[PDB]
Amino acid sequence: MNIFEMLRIDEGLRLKIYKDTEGYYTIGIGHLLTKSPSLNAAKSELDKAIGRNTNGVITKDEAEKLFNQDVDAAVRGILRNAKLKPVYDSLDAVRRAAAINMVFQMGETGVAGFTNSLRMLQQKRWDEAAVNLAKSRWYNQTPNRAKRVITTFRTGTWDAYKNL
Ligand SMILES: Fc1c(F)c(F)c(F)c(F)c1F
Ligand SMILES: [Cl-]
Repeated sequence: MNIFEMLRIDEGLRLKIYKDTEGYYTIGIGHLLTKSPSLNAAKSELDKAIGRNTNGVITKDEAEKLFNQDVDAAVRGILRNAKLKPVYDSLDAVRRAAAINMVFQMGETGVAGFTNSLRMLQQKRWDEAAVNLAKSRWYNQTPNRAKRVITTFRTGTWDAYKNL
């Protein structure tokens, strides 16, 4: 297991424009297109992302290409964020994947309220961190995925992704 296989499980793969858990137009492996309610606006973003006139449908190769870029961009974002870099640097590689997972799903604006969780993770207070992480809109709206990500932070293992 690694961040790519992990996010592939959590995000799935769909080759036509679909709406994510929040109702936003998305494609491929959790590639958010736009928060706009306009499908035409989504299609435009898709064409710009892929570099061709797609009309809402992409190939598996194209989806994986966007996916690699999105994972790369999430990591690069963490490393450029003063509030996230120290915690991320303090973690082992399995828990780093869990961190990248959260940023991929909610962005850096989404993780701004996790200040206390982040402190507990940097302190390696894994059970306490896990309890704090669950006290969130994130956990309530996507409990099954949050539980997997939280178990990864708690244990530093891939146990929550075995069987899947
Ligand atoms: F970068 C992050 C981390 F290193 C974390 F450990 C974490 F919980 C987050 F939500 C992050 F965005
Ligand atoms: Cl479509």
